[PDB]
Amino acid sequence: PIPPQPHPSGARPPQLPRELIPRHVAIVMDGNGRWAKQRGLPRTEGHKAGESSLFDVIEGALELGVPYLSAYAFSTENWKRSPDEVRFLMGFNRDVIRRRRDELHARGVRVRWAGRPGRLWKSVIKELTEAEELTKHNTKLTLQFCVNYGGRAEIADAAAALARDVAAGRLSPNRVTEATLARYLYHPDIPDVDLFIRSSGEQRLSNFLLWQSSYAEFVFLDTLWPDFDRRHFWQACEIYARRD
Amino acid sequence: EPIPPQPHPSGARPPQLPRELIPRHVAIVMDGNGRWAKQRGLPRTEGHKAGESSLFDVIEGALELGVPYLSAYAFSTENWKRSPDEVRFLMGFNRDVIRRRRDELHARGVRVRWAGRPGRLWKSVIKELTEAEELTKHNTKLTLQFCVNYGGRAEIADAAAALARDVAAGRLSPNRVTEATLARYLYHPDIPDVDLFIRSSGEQRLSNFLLWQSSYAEFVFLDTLWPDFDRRHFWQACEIYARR
Repeated sequence: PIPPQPHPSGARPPQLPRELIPRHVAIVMDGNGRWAKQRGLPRTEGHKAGESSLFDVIEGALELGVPYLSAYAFSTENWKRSPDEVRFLMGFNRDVIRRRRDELHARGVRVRWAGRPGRLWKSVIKELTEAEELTKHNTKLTLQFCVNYGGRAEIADAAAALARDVAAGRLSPNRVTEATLARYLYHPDIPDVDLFIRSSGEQRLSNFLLWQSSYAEFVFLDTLWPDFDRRHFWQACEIYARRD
Repeated sequence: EPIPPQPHPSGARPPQLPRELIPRHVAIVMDGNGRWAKQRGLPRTEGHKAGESSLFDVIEGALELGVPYLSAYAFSTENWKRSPDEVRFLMGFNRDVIRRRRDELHARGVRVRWAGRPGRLWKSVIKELTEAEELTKHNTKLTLQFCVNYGGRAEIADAAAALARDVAAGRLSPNRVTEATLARYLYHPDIPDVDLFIRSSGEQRLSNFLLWQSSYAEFVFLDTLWPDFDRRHFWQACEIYARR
């Protein structure tokens, strides 16, 4: 695997005991809009900046040795936004995956798409699907790239799939437990969230890896997502460690 | 005709908030009983005893302000941090509290709903909870979801299990399983989403409480240890919620 490029600031990963480094970090990447309003830029420029944020945080995860990183790329809540914002976000998240696919393959990043095909463009589904196939043998970092995703939707899809196995006689209805339902999540081999980072001031789960975040530590930072990089990730990991 | 709540000794009055900004459902984790006892050189069990007065004062605060739904995490099934003796005490205690307070609650128009599993709960605990439910079942001023032997994942798994029984019996199609379907099989489907999730102590976690229902909830993390917590802290949390 090609090593991560270090930060322009020359900041280095904190020396933490391996036992206190979170195995799975989840990030809600919010404030792309708010950031643009504050700098008199259009909302689209916030999202553009957010691309570099994610890719820096991925470097931070590789440097520190965090093996699972989940990113809330496109929430089903986005369907409530304007047609023009949704058109931009589809085209953007597609173009980001197409542009950065090869960089991720090289650094040993396994891309897992979590979410529903639903009303996504077929071009978005295609890029995500291909990125999954290309990277499916990598093991250095798993990026759970959550596109058209909701935590309730994932649990409902798990219950639906469980229900099909019950109907077909493959599973008894009296053997339906937490562990049973967990087997039917989108990516059951991905473990629980240890650290849930919410970039901005808004102190909410927002329907993200709901089942998986039940016992997670929450870290609420003030940094809008376009100003977020590996140093804010590292700070959140340090806060996590000090909580032991 | 419900008897009104007793006002606070301090003579503190509920904040004047627009009805639209008062949370419909508040969920509370009651943390710091142990720490509070340690500070006063008392055994951990005395903190829990003190917490009773905290819960009852917060209920008065909910009635004064007009919050119709209040959920309390009285007893988690996963007491993995606690000693066998403290767990044994907490089963008996939550039973004794519901016995001692059911009539006060009946009088103030509080409907008690038990959320949790009969599981390994003593028959005596189930009895007191069940009788409190029956006594109060026509009240409507406040719903107290008293969560005893409860976990968020357990409730979702039990929902999926009940859904699975209906599928096995041919009462329900497995391709008709959606968020709304699964939500009908929760312990109390008529109790709405959590608007405000209050965690009394510094520990910033869901701790597996009303997981499905807290998907879009606002989290408010206070510093107050639970025995020092009363309607004024509840009201502060509702003010923080409104100012959002």
